[PDB]
Amino acid sequence: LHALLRDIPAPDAEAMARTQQHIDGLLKPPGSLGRLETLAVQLAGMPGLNGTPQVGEKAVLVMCADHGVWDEGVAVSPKIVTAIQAANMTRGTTGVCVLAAQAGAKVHVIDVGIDAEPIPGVVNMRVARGCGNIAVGPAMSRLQAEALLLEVSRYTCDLAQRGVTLFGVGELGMANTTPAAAMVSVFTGSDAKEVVGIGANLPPSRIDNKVDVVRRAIAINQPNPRDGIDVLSKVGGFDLVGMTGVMLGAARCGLPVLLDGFLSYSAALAACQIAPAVRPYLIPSHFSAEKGARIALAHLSMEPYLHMAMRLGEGSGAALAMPIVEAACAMFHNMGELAASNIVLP
Amino acid sequence: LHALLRDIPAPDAEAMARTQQHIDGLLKPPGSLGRLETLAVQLAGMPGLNGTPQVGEKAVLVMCADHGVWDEGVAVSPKIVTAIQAANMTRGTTGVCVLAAQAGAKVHVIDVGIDAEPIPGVVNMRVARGCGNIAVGPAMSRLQAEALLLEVSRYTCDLAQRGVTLFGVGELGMANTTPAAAMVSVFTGSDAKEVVGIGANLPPSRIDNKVDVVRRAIAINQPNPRDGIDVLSKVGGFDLVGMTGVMLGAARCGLPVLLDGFLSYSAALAACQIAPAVRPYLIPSHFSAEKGARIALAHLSMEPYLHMAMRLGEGSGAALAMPIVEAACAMFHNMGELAASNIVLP
Repeated sequence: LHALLRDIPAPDAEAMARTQQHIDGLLKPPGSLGRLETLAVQLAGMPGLNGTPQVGEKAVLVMCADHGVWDEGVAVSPKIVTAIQAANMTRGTTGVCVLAAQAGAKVHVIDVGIDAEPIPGVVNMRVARGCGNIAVGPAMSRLQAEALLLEVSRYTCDLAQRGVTLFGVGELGMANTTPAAAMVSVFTGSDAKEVVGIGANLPPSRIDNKVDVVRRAIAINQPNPRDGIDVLSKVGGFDLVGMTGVMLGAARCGLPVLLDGFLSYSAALAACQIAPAVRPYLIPSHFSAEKGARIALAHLSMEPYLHMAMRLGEGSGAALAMPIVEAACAMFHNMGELAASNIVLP
Repeated sequence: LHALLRDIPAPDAEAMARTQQHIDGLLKPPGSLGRLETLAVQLAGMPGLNGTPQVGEKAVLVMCADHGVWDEGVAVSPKIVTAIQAANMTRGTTGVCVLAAQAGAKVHVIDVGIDAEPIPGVVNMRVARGCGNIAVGPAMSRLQAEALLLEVSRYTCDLAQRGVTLFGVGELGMANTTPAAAMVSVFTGSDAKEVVGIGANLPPSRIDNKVDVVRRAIAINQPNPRDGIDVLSKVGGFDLVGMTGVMLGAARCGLPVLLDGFLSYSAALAACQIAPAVRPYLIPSHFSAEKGARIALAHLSMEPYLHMAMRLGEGSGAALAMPIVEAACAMFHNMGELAASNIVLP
């Protein structure tokens, strides 16, 4: 695992410089395509992309798991929905499934700790039948976190070996907005009141309890903000762990990963804390309608492309942004050049 | 023309209600897909869509024209670029061409007043070889504006007869950000300093002059803000006129139109002023990096989906948003239902 972290490649500045120069010469006023240009330059610097902005196969990895904190009354969704939805993921009827199909991406469903019988068709990496209730103790042991990071990281890289060049990360786990908030609070030093949202339609009355729960989780566990694995194990979840592992894996493989919403931002904070080298590989998708989204994003110094007020999760925002990534490549490769038209701008 | 305006259909509330109910029953927490849901309901109400959110063929109409105000030193792009780029549009090497191809849309290049010889392959609807210099007089006559509105409107509707269900609007005209600013100023009652931007890399020094030019245009012409055709003819341009006509045409045909950037916002203000019935047919794409974008958007009560800092024009933002529209349809039609999974939420 230290190997893994050690071996994360730095972005290729030489390739980025060549990209920039090429973009500047395209049939348009310099810088006129804004973020589309910066995105393209960003991709060019990713080693697994072969020095140019390109997209081969696409995949969306959905990490599924149950949480002990569900028993604290922090979620209105029945616990069994996790298992139900995971199965549905296998039949392509879910939100991320529909959107991925639209983007031509494949969905990979990974069970990292669903509290139910194994589901056929689902990739099995289950740690346990749901994680520990963070309100009264840790979600899991440090070793459990590390092993899962390793396992997912590897799985991720292995996909690269098969032509995947663009990853999307998502989750499925009733009550997961709670551990996500705790993590955010810990990493950004924000008070729980500021980052705790309604999640999946939690009634406004019930909020107070959710906040109390987050505080207790923190008080009781005393997670060390400077130690991302510490935080993940104590106040995170298997799903959060898995998302972080996708991020570490893609980075090691020198490939880009599209974030999703709030849950994904939480995982990204952890990943960046664990390995700053991860950052340049992350690409935001949308601006989640969850309350603590702004803070989390500010800490990541990220500005999403899409404003859709989405809050479904599952990797749906990630899928929706894929076309944007392809757009930047198309632009890079298919537009004509100023010079060829004899167009001279000051 | 009064006929045209008379016959704009109101949205189908019955279809919208049915849409909403269907969306609410999909495999997700109600309202969790946010703007994607509202967009779908919006499309459902459009009469030319046959009571459901759907996308058949897509087209991007690019209105090209030159402006007399160019001589006022308000643009660094050589005047001939309009003619050059219009030709390039025929070869698919431009920004909108590349992005439309990515979205599977077809680009229609329309010459409404380029100051050059006719360009083969370009739809010819030229009013004149460039419009009048708004700094010292009107851009054109009222009759010229009305005829062009009529002509473009018709062309637009005629495309519907051929399977097009989604339009995109764009422009091409060196110096056009000037008349766009004047219009915005007039319609929103904003001071020129507030809505005048750098356009295509205008040097910051040169701004002052641009502002002066906008003011003079207004002082001299005295456009009537309550009369959109008045404004367009006096301080607009052939390209602006044409964009407005696309909007009126799509609305009459009961079909959706995706806006582009600043220039398009200007045209939309005019269209809404001329026929409020047009509004419900408009769909924003992105949030233009032009200075007066926020004001213009506020007046349209529109919040774009895409934050890309784009400012190229040509209908590039419109093309980029097409996939979003398709996403809302996909969601509507392809997701499974809560009931079918026995999922019950409070």
